Amino acid sequence: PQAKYRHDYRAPDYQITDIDLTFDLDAQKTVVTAVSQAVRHGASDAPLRLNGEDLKLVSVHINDEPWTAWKEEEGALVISNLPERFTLKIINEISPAANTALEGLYQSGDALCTQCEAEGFRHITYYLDRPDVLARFTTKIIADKIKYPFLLSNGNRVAQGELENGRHWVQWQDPFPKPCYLFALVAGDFDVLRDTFTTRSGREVALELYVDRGNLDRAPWAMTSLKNSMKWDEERFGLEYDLDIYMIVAVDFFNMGAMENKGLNIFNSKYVLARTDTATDKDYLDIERVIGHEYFHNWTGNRVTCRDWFQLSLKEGLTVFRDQEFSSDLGSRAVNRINNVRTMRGLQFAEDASPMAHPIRPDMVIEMNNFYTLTVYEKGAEVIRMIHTLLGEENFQKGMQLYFERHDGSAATCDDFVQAMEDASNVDLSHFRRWYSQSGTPIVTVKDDYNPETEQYTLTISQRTPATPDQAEKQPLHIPFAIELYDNEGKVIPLQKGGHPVNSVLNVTQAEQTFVFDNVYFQPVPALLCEFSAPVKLEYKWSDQQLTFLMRHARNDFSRWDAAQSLLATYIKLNVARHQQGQPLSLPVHVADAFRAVLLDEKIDPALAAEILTLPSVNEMAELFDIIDPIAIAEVREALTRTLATELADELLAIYNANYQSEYRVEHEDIAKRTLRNACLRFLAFGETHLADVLVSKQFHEANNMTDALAALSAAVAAQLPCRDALMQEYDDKWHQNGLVMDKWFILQATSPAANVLETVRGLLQHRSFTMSNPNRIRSLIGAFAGSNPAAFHAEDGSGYLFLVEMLTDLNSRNPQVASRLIEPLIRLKRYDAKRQEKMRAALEQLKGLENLSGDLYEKITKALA
Ligand SMILES: N[C@H](CC(=O)O)Cc1ccccc1
Ligand code: NA
Ligand code: NA
Ligand code: NA
Ligand code: NA
Ligand code: NA
Ligand code: NA
Ligand SMILES: [Zn+2]
Repeated sequence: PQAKYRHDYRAPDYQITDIDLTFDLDAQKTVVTAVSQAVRHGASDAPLRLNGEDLKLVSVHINDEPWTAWKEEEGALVISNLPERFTLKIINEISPAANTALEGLYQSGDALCTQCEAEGFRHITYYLDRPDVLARFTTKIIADKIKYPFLLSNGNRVAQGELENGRHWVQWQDPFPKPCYLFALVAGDFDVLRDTFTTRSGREVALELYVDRGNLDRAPWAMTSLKNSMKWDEERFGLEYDLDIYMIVAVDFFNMGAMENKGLNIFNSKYVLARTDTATDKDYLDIERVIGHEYFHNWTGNRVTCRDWFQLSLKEGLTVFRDQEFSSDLGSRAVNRINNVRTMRGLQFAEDASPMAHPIRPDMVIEMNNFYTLTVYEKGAEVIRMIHTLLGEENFQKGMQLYFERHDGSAATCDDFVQAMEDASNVDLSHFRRWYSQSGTPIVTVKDDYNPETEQYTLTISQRTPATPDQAEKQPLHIPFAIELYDNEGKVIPLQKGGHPVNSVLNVTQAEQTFVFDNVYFQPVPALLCEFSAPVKLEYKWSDQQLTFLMRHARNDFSRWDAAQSLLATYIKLNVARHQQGQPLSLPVHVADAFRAVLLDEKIDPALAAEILTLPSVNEMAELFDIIDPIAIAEVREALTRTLATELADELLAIYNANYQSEYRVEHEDIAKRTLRNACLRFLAFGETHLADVLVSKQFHEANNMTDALAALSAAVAAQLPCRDALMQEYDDKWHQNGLVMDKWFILQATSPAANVLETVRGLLQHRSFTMSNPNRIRSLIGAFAGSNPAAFHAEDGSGYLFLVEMLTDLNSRNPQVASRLIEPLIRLKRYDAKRQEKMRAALEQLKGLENLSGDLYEKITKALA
């Protein structure tokens, strides 16, 4: 399998302007007829090269003439000797029931549905499967009326009929030209939740949510979120929906979260279905985010699409930024920002230090489905947020307006977007563009000096990005570096120099530079990299007292959390080193005191308190170390939880009780209180055993919502409490028929600290609720073990690696996309000690030798073994 390169992009020799599709649908054999209107742009002697994968070609006609001047090659149908304008007709067969990979046209339970992004449409017919070819689609679907009473595609229904032998048909038309990755088809039997939204200018939109029969009770929150998303995009971005119907279909078998097909989004049911007894606060908020996300793509991805797949972040970074702004505006902006920062520092930084490191606009790709990444999405969004920081809201919106004005109805590039922002705002983004081309995490080092004689404070800021495996050459970036200076009373010191105010977003553009501020009347405590203003590691030699001072006084809640993170990082690193020497946890009294104060502060927002009281995950902890010791990190996390539970026991119980709520509401103030209460509960579970067991068992039994039940169950597992086995059985007995709810329980099994966790996980491959055919089940059991239980995964005997090899051996052939997601923990081997590296390398070498190794795994394995 061959790498493709961004610098090799060239405009297509042929365009397709209009395609008429007919599907004679059947699970075993579907017949596709595709009539395309084509136009030659290249030389008269260039052939038309159509992509196709696993298609049985039936016939090829050019203007209704059976064509002889063609050949099939690996992945292609190459058609020679064509006129300048012509009608291409292809008939071909495919087999939905054989499609275990879930790319193209496949079966999800009894429904048929599609996934075409990135290069899945070529699994349906021979086409110009590239996103710079936009065509007007009409889609006629013919099927068994009893099995498939609903036949859906993009746009509006234009024709319908009934046939003999119990078949019927529906034809759809979408007036907006689209790349084929935005094509969708759905056939099946559903319950349909129907609603309407009226746009600001008066366009009436029919909203239709299709769910499996029996699930209408779980649909209203997703419908509500859709209306919320539509309203927000109008208020914040000035964007309205552009069609007459908005269809969402919830399917149980899906490789990612959801997909923005124009007017017909297809969602993993995990990001649709919610009831208060089945879904947690986090599930509700994730539904909200993902509903929003797909909706936001209607403009940022559909009305303006991607020229080529190396431009993926053009739509993904921007749409993730939008979904974060949506969540943040409707909910707690501080909690959103906190959680997105946790993702960046703990999951994305790790990728940027891995063999799979890439810039947000990649230069080289073997399998494009490997580049739907934390980098492209989350780091992408941080890049867009840097633009927002540099420009301000008003100029940023002017940029958005110019981007759409120039590019509406076309496929564009990352560079076009940056250019729109620069031209609308008059801010120079030439240097800033380097964020698109350079991989790896920059390290920003800050040193300070206060001069009492001149009342001047000097910051000396330096930047470096370490080389990555993809790029030996690194240069300085344009780093927006936001600061605030605090006096001894906690008040903000105005930033100024030579009698003029200085913007608090410093432009850090050199390897090293100095910034000098005047009229600094007291030695400052700085808040540095405010609201994580660039996606960088900060190196500043904080005292513990500066950090606890910021925890009390900083004016943005984010900085209060972030200071607590920096305080904890010191003592996490201490205690991991101690663990490796056989010594127990050591923590200064004044550190415990700082967290006590958070618990007892009656003015602090409980949302903020809850996050300060949520310890960094084992993933975020790992990023503090050059060499990861996953057992020490897991044990230190536990010991720190135990020590805090003991030291703060009375305060924890008092806050736990004070935040009791009898009514359950999916409302932000209530969510915050409950997050704080359950954060207290987690510590209390690790206190004295009898009280822990009683508190946790009683919460599990008395809970009137899954947030509270699951928090108790999760605490019983984590603390290995006496009640654990009974509670886990109770949950299985009640919920085994419900896969989404059982996912939570598989995660708890997979992430258990028990010594026999791997044995239990293997045994669960036979559980009544588990199946290797379902990506959600795979991810919740196997993925969670490998990715979220690094202590067990990285068991010194190598057993975790062997288990993953066995699962990947099946998944490589069944569902390579899922396989490639699951291999990620093994490609991190160079972060581990020599003995672990050796075992992980041997595991990778076994996988490299697989017969029929997928391109998906090949890419990652060869980068890892290099
Ligand atoms: N654009 C889709 C998701 C999203 O970012 O909206 C990407 C996707 C790729 C592969 C399978 C499913 C979905
Ligand atoms: Na013709
Ligand atoms: Na076109
Ligand atoms: Na009708
Ligand atoms: Na808000
Ligand atoms: Na593929
Ligand atoms: Na099973
Ligand atoms: Zn997206």
